[PDB]
Amino acid sequence: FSALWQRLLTRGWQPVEASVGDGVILLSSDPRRSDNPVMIAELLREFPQFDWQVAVADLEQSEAIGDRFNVRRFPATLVFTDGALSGIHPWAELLTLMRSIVD
Repeated sequence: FSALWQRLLTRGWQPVEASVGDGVILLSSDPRRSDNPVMIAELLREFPQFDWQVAVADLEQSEAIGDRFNVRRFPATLVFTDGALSGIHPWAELLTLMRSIVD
């Protein structure tokens, strides 16, 4: 997770504790079970409409930021357009889910 965390920050994505505009939040679970970034990166790319911002939560703050949004499965991603994807999904599935949230 240490390597993953640094890779997410090296992307410029901002960290958020249990504390907006057009942005998405990535919640992580212990890597010993990490591919969510690239896919999300791809998703946003396929949706040029918003100037999506991205924020990430470490292991603890992902626990907290999850119940609040009733997220029981990880990796998960919260979509805010101006103020939720959860679990593992093949590229195809993910897109339809994000396509539903947007429209």
